[PDB]
Amino acid sequence: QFAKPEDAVKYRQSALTLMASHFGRMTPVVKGQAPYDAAQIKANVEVLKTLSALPWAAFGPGTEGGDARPEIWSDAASFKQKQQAFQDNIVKLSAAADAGDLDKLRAAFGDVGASCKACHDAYQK
Amino acid sequence: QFAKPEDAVKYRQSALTLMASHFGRMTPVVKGQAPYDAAQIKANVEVLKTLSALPWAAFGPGTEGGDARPEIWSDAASFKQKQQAFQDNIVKLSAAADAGDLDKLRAAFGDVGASCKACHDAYQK
Ligand code: HEC
Ligand code: HEC
Repeated sequence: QFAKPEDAVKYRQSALTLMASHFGRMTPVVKGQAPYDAAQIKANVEVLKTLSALPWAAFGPGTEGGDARPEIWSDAASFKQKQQAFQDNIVKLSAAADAGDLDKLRAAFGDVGASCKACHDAYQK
Repeated sequence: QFAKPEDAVKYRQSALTLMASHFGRMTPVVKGQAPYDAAQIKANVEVLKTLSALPWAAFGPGTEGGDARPEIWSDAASFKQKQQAFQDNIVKLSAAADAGDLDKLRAAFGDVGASCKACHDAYQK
């Protein structure tokens, strides 16, 4: 869907920005600093679910650039495992949000955040 | 969800970028230049649906900035009608995509695009 490789870079950065907002905005809720409204969080995690599937198709072949480390493409398969692991952790977060259980949400949220960091540590400059 | 007003600006620009990609990538399909796969389009329009609800909450009070014209806030209510009209046109597009009818998709797509332009004409610098 990208006319030039920089279009893919702009798309993925935008997706990751939105992901970060939908993930990070829950931090005060998981910490108990903002109230826990189960319906609010369920809705938000549904948006995060959708968003969290979007960046990976914009690291296609030939889309080298941005703050991506070249190893996204030089070890594409390690990168792929890290995206699928992250998405699997999003499934656990969705289940916790659908259950309406703050303890489960806290645990899942930490799992998701660890998965973000693991990919950054290897693939972000 | 924004620590400072510029955070809202970055969020909305990112949402609108993603919206534009999910909308514009269908152009060759509606023009007949790329094949029409009803399941492909149905899935894509579901993503566009989700995305199309996201920018408006990031034009909150006090989030003046970006390439937004000041009138988004000085006539907030005209801006609001234009967002709700755009979202209503997204509903028609979703219905066309769910029906799997290329003629209906073409008509809805044109309706949506006209709604994008109508808002830009009044509110984008
Ligand atoms: C499987 C790999 C991977 C996962 C998982 C991942 N990221 Fe990243 N992230 C990247 C890469 C690669 C970049 C740099 C992209 C670029 O500049 O081309 C990035 C960039 C970003 C950016 C900056 C985008 C910009 O505007 O330039 C943010 C914000 C971000 N990530 C947040 C997150 C959050 C929050 C999570 C987890 C909820 C997450 N990421 C999970 C790989 C990942
Ligand atoms: C109800 C108003 C409204 C509608 C509807 C709307 N836009 Fe916009 N658009 C804006 C405003 C306001 C900006 C500038 C936002 C800013 O810079 O703060 C903008 C900016 C953009 C940008 C640039 C974002 C960036 O990276 O800075 C793109 C791309 C875009 N719009 C595409 C679209 C498409 C495609 C549609 C329809 C599918 C659409 N817009 C519908 C109001 C709207």
